[PDB]
Amino acid sequence: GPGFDFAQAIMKKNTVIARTEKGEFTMLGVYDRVAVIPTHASVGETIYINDVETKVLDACALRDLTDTNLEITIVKLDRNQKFRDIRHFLPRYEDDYNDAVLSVHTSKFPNMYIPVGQVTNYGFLNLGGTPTHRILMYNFPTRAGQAGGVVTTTGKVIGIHVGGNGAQGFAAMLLHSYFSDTQ
Repeated sequence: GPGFDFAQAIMKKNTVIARTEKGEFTMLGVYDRVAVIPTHASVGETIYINDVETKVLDACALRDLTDTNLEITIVKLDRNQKFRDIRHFLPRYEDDYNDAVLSVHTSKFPNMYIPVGQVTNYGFLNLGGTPTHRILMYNFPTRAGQAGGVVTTTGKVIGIHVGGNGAQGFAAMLLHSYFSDTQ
């Protein structure tokens, strides 16, 4: 179906397996050598990208106007391969959505596709003790190891998975404005 075709294409061309000291994460490549990863991955000065030691040229843990964690870290990678530019698939504002898919790919969870259904946005989530803003919630019982998983709808890349409470899953919202690249 159309949703799954889109999630599969995003997985096909715009993800890598990232590995920090904290373990494996699904990593979404956004454009050029810029990718995102949940902030609790604790990205260092180097990171394994599909098992290749890759220097980190920059790592920026995003925080909003309120100096509040957004749980996305934007990473610039020292590698020759260039990500296809999917910034046009990113929402421009916070929204709700229907029929979302959570797509994960790691060694532990290879090629995982979960139709999580309706997604609702919130301004708030206390994430393992850290206040966090701009969160998408889906009523599905996600599990540790899916962090960084990409959430999509037909034609939109809307968030990356950051955590869960046993019954619900939470994603950090992706906004086009994050990747404005205006110094």
